Order: sequence, then structure tokens, then C-alpha cells
Amino acid sequence: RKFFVGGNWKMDGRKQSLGELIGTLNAAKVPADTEVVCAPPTAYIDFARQKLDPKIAVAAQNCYKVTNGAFTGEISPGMIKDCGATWVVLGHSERRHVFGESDELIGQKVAHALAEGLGVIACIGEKLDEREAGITEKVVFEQTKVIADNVKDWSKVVLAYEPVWAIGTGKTATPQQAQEVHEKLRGWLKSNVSDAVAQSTRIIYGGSVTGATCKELASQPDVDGFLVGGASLKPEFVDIIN
Amino acid sequence: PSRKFFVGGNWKMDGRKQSLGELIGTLNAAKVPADTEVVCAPPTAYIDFARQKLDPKIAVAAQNCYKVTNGAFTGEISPGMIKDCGATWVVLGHSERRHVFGESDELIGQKVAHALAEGLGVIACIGEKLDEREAGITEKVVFEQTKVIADNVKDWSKVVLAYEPVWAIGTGKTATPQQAQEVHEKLRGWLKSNVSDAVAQSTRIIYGGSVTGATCKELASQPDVDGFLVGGASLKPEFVDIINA
Repeated sequence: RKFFVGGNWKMDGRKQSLGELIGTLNAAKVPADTEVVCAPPTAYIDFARQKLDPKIAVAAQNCYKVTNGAFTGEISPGMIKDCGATWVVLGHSERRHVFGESDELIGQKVAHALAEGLGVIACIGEKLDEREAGITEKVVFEQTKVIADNVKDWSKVVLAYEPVWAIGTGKTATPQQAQEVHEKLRGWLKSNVSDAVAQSTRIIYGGSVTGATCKELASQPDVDGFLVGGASLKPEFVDIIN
Repeated sequence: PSRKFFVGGNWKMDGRKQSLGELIGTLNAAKVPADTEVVCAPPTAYIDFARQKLDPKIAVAAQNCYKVTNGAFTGEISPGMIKDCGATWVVLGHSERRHVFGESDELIGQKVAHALAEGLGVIACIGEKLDEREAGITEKVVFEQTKVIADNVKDWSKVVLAYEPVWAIGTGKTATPQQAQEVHEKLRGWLKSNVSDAVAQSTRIIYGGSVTGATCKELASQPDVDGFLVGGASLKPEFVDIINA
């Protein structure tokens, strides 16, 4: 499986700050066995695609489902494609847990984005209370199932496990924990979909990853990459890529 | 002095470079009169593209924004971002935001204050729904909406008010030019009563009801109508005719 690194550029964006990042990425080495995706704020997808080296892909942070009037609402897959992005991030923790996007809405979005010919980074994760309460497997699995129900071809899908307790709470993950949760994901895919799908499908980690903690996580047999939050905005993002 | 005629195009669409670029091309090629202030509000995804094709004379607006932010960057575009992308206006309180996405009067006020703080112009939308109008409360509803905006405005220099007769949009009710003038006249009066004579005389109040190439000139002739917030016609060639009303 090709190693997969995504950068979730959640920020109060500017052409100057974004430009600097891009210049840095453009000058950076992308290892040959690696696929890199950057997701700017929506206003900057076009700008980013224009400045970024084609070696690096662009993702939208979100999209809407089949549109129903209401254009002031979210960017459509058509727009995302039009602006030259080839991926979308869906079910990201912030959308799930701050903005209240439903499991069903996410599944609908995945289906729509895929139909419109985008790649999908589909995000799942348990909350802390859930972690402690021994319902992590049940929670991620149900989340995955709804995403899975909306995927015909997995070739353009990447799963991102984001244990929420790894944003905004006081607890930390380890290469061990990542493997456990990650290993289980593949098993669900193997029984539920296919062994071929389970083998080829990248499962990336989205807990808070830093240049400090990236290498051990990468070494795990079932961690195929990262969905990076704050670190994506830093020079250490390059270290993460490598 | 006379209020400068103001025309905004509310480009609510599933946007494309090709269609948008063509529309901008048409505007660039048109003889936009010096005496008309023209503003185009594309989808967010196209907040930097238009400003890269449209004529400098033409001004770009965001369709919405957020108030003070905290985390949650995936949320609405900020005023800083809008400015950064070269837009100098934002449309706030648009009926679609109020009546479909449920934006509160309070939220709109916070947005107005923040947008102005950050150096943007504001197109502030007000208007009454059909039940409100039937119940005889048109003035009450629009005055209250206007009060909320007003409470968040210090300098009116960079504000334009747009009256949207929500009651006559998608309902089967038709607003007559006479009806539009009545609402516009009342709103100016509120400004006079509640802010200043100078503000009342100087503030553009633009019409956000259905306007077309065939109807623009009669509407523009109304004494208290300072221009338009153009919806669907703004995506069409007759948008130039409207500009020239």
C-alpha cells in the first residue's frame, strides 16, 4: 500500500502564509512510495492548486450532498473538481462533533463525492468516554459501515481513524494503540467487503501527530499514513511526509 | 448629494470557471457606467477567481461570513479571508440565510459588527415573510431587523440596505413597483427617526425583489429605490441592462 499523508490546513487562511507553506512543500522531497494531499480552506482551493506542484494533490475540507437549491450552502463536488481538487475530506472530527453532521449525512456525502468522481478521505473516531467505556470497536465499526454502504469502489477511498480524545482532551496515543484500532479496521473490511479491499485500503491516523511521534506510528504494519492537523501548518509537516 | 445607484449581483450558483468567467467577460466588455456602483457576489470557492478576471471598477462581495472565530476553521469564511481574497463587501442577512439556514437576528448583528471592524463594506438584507405581511406586521418586522443591524453600525458610509420582499419570492405573490417604494420609503424614515437625517438621505436602500430587464427601469424610477440586489437575473445577459437601469 502507498503511504498516504494528508494535510488538514484548518486556519484563518491568507495568501501569504499559505504561499509560504506551498513554497516549502514544493521544494520538499516526496518519497516515491508516498502520496501527498493538502486540504486548504475553501476560499483557497483554487489558489493552492495553482501554486502547488502537481506532485501534490488538493482536497476540499468538506462538501455538500446532492444539492437542493440552497447554493449559499456548502461547496459542491462539481466546484471542488472545477477548482482542481481531486479529494474531499468527509466526517472529520470537527464536522461530526462541533457542527453536528450526522452519520447518515456523511454517508450521503461520500456517495455523492464518489459519484462526482472525487477521491474521499473518510473519517471515523471514538470519543474518550466511549474509549474508556469499551465501546470503541462498536463505535468505529458502525461509523465505518455507513461509509462502506456508500462505497462501490474503494480505490479512491482512504479511511482515517481520528480518535477524538486525541484532539481537545488530555490524552495521548502510541504506535501500539494506533495498530490495535487500525488492525481492527482492516478486519472489518476483510469480512464485510473483501480481503482484496482490506489489503489495498489505506488506513491513516488522525490523532495529534507531531514530528516527534510520527516515525513509530508509520512503522506499524496497518498504519498507512496520517491525516495531520496543526502540524500540517508547520515545517515538521515535511518530516511527517518522510 | 444624490445617492449613487448601486447594483449587486447575487451569484448563487453551482459555480464554474467557464460560466463565471464568461459572465465576468461580459461585464468587463460592457460599458458599466461611472455612475453605477457594481458589486458581484460569487460562491466562496470563487471569491478570488472573479476578482482576478472582473474589471477593477467592479467590486467583489462574499455571500456570507462569520463573526469572531474560535477554532472550527472549517466553518464560514472569515472577513480577513474575504479581504485577503480581494473582496471589499459581504452580503449579510440574506433571506436564504435567515429563512432556510436559520440565522438569527442576533447572529446577523454580530456578523455586521465584525465585518465592519475588519474593514469590509456590508450589504445588509431585511424583509418580511408572507405570513408577516398578511398579519399586518411588515413595518414591525423590517424595522426590528433594521434596528439590529443599526445597533451594530457606527459608520453608515460602508453600509447598504437591501429590502427583500420574501413574501413575494417563490410564493405566488407579486410585488408592484408601488409596493416596493412604500417599503423603501418607510425604511428611510426609520433611518431618519432612529439614526440621523444625514444617514437617511445618504444610505442606499436597494431592492432585492424580482427584477428583470423589462422591469428594472420602472423600479429604478422609484424615489426611494437606490438600486438592486439581483438574484437569478444576475446570471444572465440582462444583468447588464439592470446595471444600466
